[PDB]
Amino acid sequence: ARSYQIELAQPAINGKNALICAPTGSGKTFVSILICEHHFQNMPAGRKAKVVFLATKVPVYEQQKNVFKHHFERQGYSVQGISGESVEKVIEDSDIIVVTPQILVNSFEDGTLTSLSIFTLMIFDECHNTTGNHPYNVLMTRYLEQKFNSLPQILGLTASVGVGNAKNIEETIEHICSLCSYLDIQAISTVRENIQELQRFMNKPEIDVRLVKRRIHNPFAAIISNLMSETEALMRTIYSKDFGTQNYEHWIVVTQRKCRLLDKEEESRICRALFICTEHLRKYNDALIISEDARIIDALSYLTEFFTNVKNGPYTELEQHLTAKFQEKEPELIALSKDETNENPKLEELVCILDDAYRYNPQTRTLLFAKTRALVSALKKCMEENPILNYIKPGVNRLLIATSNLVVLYEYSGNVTKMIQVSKCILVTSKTEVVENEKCNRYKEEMMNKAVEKIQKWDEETFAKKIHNLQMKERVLRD
Repeated sequence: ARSYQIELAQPAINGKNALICAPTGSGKTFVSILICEHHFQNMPAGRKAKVVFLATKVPVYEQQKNVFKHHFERQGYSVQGISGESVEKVIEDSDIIVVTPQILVNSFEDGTLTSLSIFTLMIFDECHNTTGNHPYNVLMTRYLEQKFNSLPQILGLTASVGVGNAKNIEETIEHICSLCSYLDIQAISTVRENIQELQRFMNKPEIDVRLVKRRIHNPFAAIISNLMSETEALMRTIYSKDFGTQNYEHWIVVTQRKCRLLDKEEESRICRALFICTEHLRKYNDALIISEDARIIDALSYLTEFFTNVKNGPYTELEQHLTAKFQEKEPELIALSKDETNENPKLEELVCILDDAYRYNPQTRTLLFAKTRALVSALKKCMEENPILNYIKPGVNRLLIATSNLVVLYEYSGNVTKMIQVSKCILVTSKTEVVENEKCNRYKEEMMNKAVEKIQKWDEETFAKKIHNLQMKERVLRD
């Protein structure tokens, strides 16, 4: 048991309702089992302890059931794990119950159970969800009912308390205290006397955000985008708008399900027809994505290959047409391939990063994350045709191009800290939107920590009152 782990569990060990706030993968659950065994050890009276470990998601719930089983059954404790797949008995028999909250919620509104005195200690995983119509809030709302009128020790575990829609630290404080009021928290526990240790234990990788230039003119987009408009036009004729996006690929998968579905000779023919139209739109969509992030010779290549296969396949009247209508524009597109002037500067900086990355450490094993499968093959081609990366041979081998030693997120539109979990990281982007989100989150983190510090430095009674009063306020608006 690490020092920070033991620091974390102090207040809860000392009987207080505590909210443990510590990064994902610092072993908060272990800090919880630490608290449990000390719970059982120092339990007075003829009263017997009972512990609930609530878990938000059912995949997690099973890992925690097993982890609590594995640790405590060998020490002579009964540990059942109730799930969606009689709560009266299971609670009565067991010393430790790992549960989903909805089911505990059910058995309270169902009538089966109508007291939380049963439990001596309730552990809330991902406790920041205690808000609105999340089942923790209900459970706690009931907890709060039984508080004033006529209680288990509360422990809540979260990687982040968050900052709601706060404007400034002082508005953030109010959020955290509001949250704290919902869980009846008496203490906010974070690592202070062991920040050294905690940091070492999980090297949070520096996230380099490199905003890169995306070329000015992309008529290839326009040509193709119009071919897509026309194909959609056609499609609509047979069956009674921002292209080159994930959104569009979604719609295609959606629409393609509606068309499988659907005079069964009539039905059939509209299906084929629509399947063919969606398939072609998808390939267009793919190519648009390839062009945005790679060379235009890759996007045209991708399509040339496609239509060859269509030319070689069954080659329906509808397919003949659509190939025909593509070739009508092919010259114009073949023109933009050769340019040599109109090449992707997003790619340049990707390679430029890759060059200087392989200079400070030529023994690097780089893991490049493309935006789509079709990009991987296009990027794979590019590395094999580059004068700068003439030294390097990739893989799908000191470089690995994959899709969603060193991690390169080549245009990843989404939460980065998550993707890292699936120490050196670079997020390459052209969207300014993506770049400012990083600075927004880091800043929001900044506020949470300092907010927590400022709160942590209050007197214990001062704190209690803030919470007490806040709880009373809610109570008043729940008559």
